[PDB]
Amino acid sequence: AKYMFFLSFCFYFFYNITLTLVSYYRPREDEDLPHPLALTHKMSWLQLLGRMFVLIWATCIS
Amino acid sequence: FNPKYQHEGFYFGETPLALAACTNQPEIVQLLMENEQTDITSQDSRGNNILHALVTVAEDFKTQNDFVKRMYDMILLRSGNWELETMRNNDGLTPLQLAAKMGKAEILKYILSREIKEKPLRSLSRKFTDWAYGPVSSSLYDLTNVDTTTDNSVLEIIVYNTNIDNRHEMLTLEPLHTLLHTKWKKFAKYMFFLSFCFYFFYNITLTLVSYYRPREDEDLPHPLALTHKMSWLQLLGRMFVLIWATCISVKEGIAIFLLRPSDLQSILSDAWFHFVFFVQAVLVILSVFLYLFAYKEYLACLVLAMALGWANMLYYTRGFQSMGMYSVMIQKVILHDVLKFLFVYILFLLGFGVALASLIEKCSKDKKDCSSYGSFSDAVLELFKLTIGLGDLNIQQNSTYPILFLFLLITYVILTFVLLLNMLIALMGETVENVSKESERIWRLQRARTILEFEKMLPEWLRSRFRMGELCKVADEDFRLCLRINEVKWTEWKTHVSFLNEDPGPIRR
Amino acid sequence: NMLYYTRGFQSMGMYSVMIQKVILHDVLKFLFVYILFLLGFGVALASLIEKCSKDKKDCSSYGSFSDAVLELFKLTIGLGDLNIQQNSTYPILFLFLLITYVILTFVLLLNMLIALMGETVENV
Amino acid sequence: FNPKYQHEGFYFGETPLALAACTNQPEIVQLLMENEQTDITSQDSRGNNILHALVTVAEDFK
Ligand code: NA
Ligand code: NA
Repeated sequence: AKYMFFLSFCFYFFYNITLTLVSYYRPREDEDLPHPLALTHKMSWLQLLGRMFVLIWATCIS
Repeated sequence: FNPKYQHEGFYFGETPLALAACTNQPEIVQLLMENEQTDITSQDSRGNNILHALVTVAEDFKTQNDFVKRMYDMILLRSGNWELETMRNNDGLTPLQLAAKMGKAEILKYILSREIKEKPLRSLSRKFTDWAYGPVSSSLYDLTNVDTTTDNSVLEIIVYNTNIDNRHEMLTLEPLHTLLHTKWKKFAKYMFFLSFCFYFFYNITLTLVSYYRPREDEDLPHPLALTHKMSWLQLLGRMFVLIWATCISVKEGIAIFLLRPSDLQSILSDAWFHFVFFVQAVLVILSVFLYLFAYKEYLACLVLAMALGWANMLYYTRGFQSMGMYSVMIQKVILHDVLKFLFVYILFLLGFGVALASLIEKCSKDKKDCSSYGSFSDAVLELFKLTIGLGDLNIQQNSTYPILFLFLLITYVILTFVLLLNMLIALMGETVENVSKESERIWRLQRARTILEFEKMLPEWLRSRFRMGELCKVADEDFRLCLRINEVKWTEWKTHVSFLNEDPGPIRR
Repeated sequence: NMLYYTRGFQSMGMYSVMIQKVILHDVLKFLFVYILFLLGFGVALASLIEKCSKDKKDCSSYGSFSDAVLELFKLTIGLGDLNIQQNSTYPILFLFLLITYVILTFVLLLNMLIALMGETVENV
Repeated sequence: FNPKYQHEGFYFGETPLALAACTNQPEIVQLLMENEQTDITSQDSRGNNILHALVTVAEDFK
């Protein structure tokens, strides 16, 4: 339970960072379109790794 | 005899004579001492006699009936000579050493006195009464393996040893206390002041050569200046500073080559000074490589050693009576009490900081937001200027609620101005009054860290004597084992039998 | 020295001795530490920014090493002006290096004196 | 009677009547008070009687 507690902190402190980081990928660039969802149009990776992480780790924690 | 005594752990010394005394069985010990076949001298797999393993279990005074002191007294006063007591086992040390190295507090009080009132075996005592002349007795401890005159004595092993939580009570004992008081008195007070005199004058000359208006150009002047200019005192600094950076690096560079407990349990006694003295000396002599091809960090790296040359200047406070007591009431605090602050204050710094930044960050926030620098990290830097009394207040809005946001700033104010600042105050209401009436003992250790260091620094013939040589204890032939003198006090009078001289105070004639 | 005639009122002079035992050897444990960090961190923060036209036309205006020392004590008390610039070193990193001086003598050396009075004055 | 009592220091008042009482020996004091030859008035090198030097050593209650 020392180990199972550390991973619960590891999965959660890494959760709060990815919440903060998707609000600061300079994510305005427009009037106000960008939700950090971004499953729709753009080119590259790592814009999709957050929402499969954050929405699920908000789902299971609820 | 397995360590981690949860794994059973009963090193009593593996002989039937030993656990007779180790199990507090007094009548069976006298039963064993009557047989001619009984040996005491015989050693162990570790090489131990009955005296070694009897030292290894006392642990306390509370969880002990004070019998281990008695069984030590029973085993020598029934039989034994100094060959039974000066035996070294597999590790090379006296059983007197082992009471210090294992850290037994209570038994080492008894080894140093061990007064013998009876007549036939008064030779093996470690304490004598010279003269009485009323209630003013004069103490005399034996001091044959105790002071640093031989290799690996008890005083060297009581200071340079970790893994003992009971060191600061140990040096209160009488052959250690007044002797270490004496050795600081006659020269180590003077040798400490000159180490501060040579070092506080060092930090000034570091600072002064940076402010002989030494720019006058684009940026040429290193304070080396051994090349062209006219007059004196531009050269007296570099022959001083570079040498007193050289010798202070070699001295600490070998003094770091002794310590295996580098940082585990080495909170403040050895880590934070012999490291920092070495790092400050490295960064000063690093400027020689910076003057080689004029690397652009020639000054910014140099000025870091300046303040950290004044930061480790705090070490020489240890040696003034209560000034070092203040120096240990901070040094026990500055590691693990701002740690309880900084691992909480940052957790609210970036905590509330993300909410206050994104609420106002949409548009031309403040002072023409087209070229002026400002971001998330700007509101973080404005947040700490809110804590300290800088407190500027130029603040605007785009599409959210302005004075409601200014009220949401107050949510951060109510923590860490009345709450997290002051739980640290409430933490010091209990911790420092535990350090007070106990800092007197643990700072005395930090004095002892220096005194034996000056002993190792001076390999002369030691004209400074610090003992009384060849004074007789008692024999008809043995007039040896150089000695010590202290004084004692009042009541429980008795008819003082064993004296040594015709009641003098000073020397006769 | 008008404070001397406080001795003679019942507990007012009791306050007058709980300061007079303190004002000699308890600011001494402060001032022989606070100055040792005042000039201590003060030499690092001055030379890092002192190369060029630092602030407000550096051709005739008075300002030197001792200016950054006087700005340092105005940082302790709530005066706290913040006009600050750079030439060739790291600006906001230097402003973060100012905070290194802040964490002492606002939460630490101010409050060890409080922890000193938690034991000394209840002895007085 | 040297100051700095580490240097032995036993100013009991240098008379045989004095250290009878200074050494907490009560029966020997009454033994000395019976003799007609016993003087109490006689002073010292410092000029002290039995009462002076008896004051000089109490130091405490503990
Ligand atoms: Na305050
Ligand atoms: Na308090």
